[PDB]
Amino acid sequence: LHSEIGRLNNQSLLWGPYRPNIYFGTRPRIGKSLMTGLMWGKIESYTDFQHTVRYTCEQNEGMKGYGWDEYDPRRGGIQSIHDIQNGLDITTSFVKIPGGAHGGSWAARIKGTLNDDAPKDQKTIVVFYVSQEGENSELEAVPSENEFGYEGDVILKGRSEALGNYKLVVTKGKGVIPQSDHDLSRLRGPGQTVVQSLTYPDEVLWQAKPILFQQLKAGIDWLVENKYDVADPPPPWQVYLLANKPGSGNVHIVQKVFEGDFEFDILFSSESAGKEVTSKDLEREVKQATEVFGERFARVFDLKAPFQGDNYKKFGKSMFSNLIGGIGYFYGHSLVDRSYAPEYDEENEGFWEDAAEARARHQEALEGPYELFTSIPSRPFFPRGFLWDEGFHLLPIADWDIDLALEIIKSWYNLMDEDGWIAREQILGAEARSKVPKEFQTQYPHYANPPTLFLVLDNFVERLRKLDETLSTASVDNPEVGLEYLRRLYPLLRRQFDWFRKTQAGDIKSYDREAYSTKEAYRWRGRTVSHCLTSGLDDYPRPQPPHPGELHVDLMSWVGVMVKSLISIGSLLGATEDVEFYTKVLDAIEHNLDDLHWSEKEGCYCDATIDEFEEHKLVCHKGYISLFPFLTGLLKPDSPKLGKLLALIGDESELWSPYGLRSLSKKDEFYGTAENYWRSPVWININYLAIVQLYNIATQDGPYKETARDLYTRLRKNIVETVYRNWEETGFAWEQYNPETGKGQRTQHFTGWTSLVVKIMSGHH
Ligand SMILES: OC[C@@H]1[C@@H](O)[C@H](O)[C@@H](O)CN1Cc1ccc(CNc2ccc(N3CCOCC3)cc2)cc1
Ligand SMILES: *[C@@H]1O[C@H](CO)[C@@H](O)[C@H](O)[C@H]1NC(C)=O
Repeated sequence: LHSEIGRLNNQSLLWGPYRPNIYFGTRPRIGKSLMTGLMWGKIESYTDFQHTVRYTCEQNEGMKGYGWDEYDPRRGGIQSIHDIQNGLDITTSFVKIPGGAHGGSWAARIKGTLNDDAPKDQKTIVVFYVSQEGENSELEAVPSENEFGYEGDVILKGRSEALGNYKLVVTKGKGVIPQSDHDLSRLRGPGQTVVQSLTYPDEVLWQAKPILFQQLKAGIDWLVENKYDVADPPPPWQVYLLANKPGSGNVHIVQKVFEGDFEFDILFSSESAGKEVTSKDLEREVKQATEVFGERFARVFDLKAPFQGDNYKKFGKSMFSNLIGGIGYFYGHSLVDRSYAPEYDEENEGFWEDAAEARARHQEALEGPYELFTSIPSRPFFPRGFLWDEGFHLLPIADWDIDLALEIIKSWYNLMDEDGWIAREQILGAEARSKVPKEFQTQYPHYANPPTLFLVLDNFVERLRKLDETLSTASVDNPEVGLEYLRRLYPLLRRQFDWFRKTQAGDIKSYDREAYSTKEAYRWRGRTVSHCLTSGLDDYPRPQPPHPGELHVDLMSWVGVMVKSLISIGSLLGATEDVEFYTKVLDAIEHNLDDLHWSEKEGCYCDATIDEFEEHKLVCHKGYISLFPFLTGLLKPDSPKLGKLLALIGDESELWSPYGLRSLSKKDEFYGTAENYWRSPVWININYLAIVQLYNIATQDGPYKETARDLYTRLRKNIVETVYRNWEETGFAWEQYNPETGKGQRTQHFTGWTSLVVKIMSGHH
């Protein structure tokens, strides 16, 4: 019944619009398979289309906004695109129809409406691009009856091992088709839907824009060669209409031109299922999925006061659909340095110059191929899996579909190498590499990242203790199933735990350092003079200079998080020998956190280093780092230290802004310095941890109950309203928020952990 729930899950989630890197496209969860993609662009001139065409997501003044209004990866959803440059408000409805043996069917409607600014007679080129990889697979455009292209629907017939037989139909659609009176129409038609079937080597099929353009260019070249010139040129839109040449191949370009508003449908029908999908099916299934989304939201994301209002409901729906709608399937090679150069051991003073020398050797090679099913921080900027990010992405996702969240966890944990390492950044394939500068591509086996994924596991454990509907919760409703999942994953958790202790170990025994345990001390590998990327807080101030004797209180607290999870799960599995080891370790971290990181002078936790005279010095920078033992739920509710941190959290002269907790205190000397990335701005993921922990303390007998309750109340209010106001004004979730103005800044479309705001509003932790 485990293999059984897993098969149903496979079959449920197989198809989706799993390529978040482009405005609209589909692929299944198979590395080499069938993929689709949308492109559109107005054409006003002979040279304009190349600049107007849209394919991959970006964010600039050209594009007012875009994102999912509703989305469930099991059912589908609706996306809105507001394109200023192209004068177009576009809608992409995508829906899945279960049935057959090949992971169901699906269908999409593309609607375009000219906005009030656009010339009512705008010409907009639309393209649907279809590709197939695999050695023993086939795809054919059925030719049209008419000479120059299609009056009606385009039908592609295809077969593959993974998909069996299928047909994919691009319908004729509603909208005016411009007609050309030029001579050229004697050879190219007056204007009509056209199909070009091509073949390239598989590994380049992803490069839709160049492949399209190569075809467009050959078309213009043809015109020049056949004496169609400036003496009397065809209309631009006719110049960019491809000559119709359907056939078979691994690429199929379907192209339409519309004047004014337009719409058309894609109907993918698995032959494995019953009758083929129809447009009338698309309409029904879309309507029904909306109703299902509606019900589920109100049940799973019941917004509590003061956010019960519809305005906040719309807000929550937008933040949630954009987070979950970013889910993607990625496939390909990673770039990894597998040298394990000794300089990465970072055992010297000046180690950053050593590690740069080993990097300068360029031993990194491609390896894999790998696959990952994951949500993502940002469609336009960061369309790929980030390890500690996903920790936050999955917390609301888990509420919505726990079976979904566990798939994504499973997916992430399957990338782990024999040592226990998962690269913090998953760049899989040439496609995924295209949106990443060479400098950032290479992964390093010594670089960790917060194990925020254990948080989600924690929530599942607590839920496990206490057909699309059924599937979504099968892993808590069937305890046998839950446990079996944990049994299989547990080895990997423990592996990773040990990997932290082998690779991220701090140096006690070699200095003047007394403390309750000889074992417990952690230091992030990977740090440079001004950064510690691996920690998540890229430019939070750390001991200067960086130094092999550093200890990092955030890292130690993360290890804390892991052991608490390991206790819970080991118990559930009865790994008794294990659960005793964990208990001794937890005990030691609790003590060592105090002995090695607590500053009575300053009233908070601190990183450590070793002095010029080789003695242990605390280095205190009051901000997120300083709160870590508390954010990670390690502190006893009656602790004087907890209470001292509540003073810090609440104190407006340090971290308490009207808009949330500042990453760094106004008092610190690094406040608003350098890039000011984690050096003042409000970050929603770290605020979320605080809000959750405050609520913990508030809902328990203890000396800090009523202080916590008040901070909770205000922080929840502050964070939500800041994100909401910004959403209202700008349409976007932002990466961080400005503590002085409340303005969102850095990156847009960050959903992304900002979306955590949905869970914050719904409350009752
Ligand atoms: O959310 C992810 C991550 C969190 O894990 C961290 O905690 C947080 O501190 C930072 N974030 C975000 C993050 C920030 C920087 C990088 C690398 N720089 C980089 C520079 C330019 C591009 N471009 C892509 C398209 O446009 C032109 C070029 C892309 C990347 C990666 C992620
Ligand atoms: C889905 O099923 C196929 C065939 O049974 C299998 O190759 C694949 O591993 C499954 N996908 C995963 C692991 O998500």
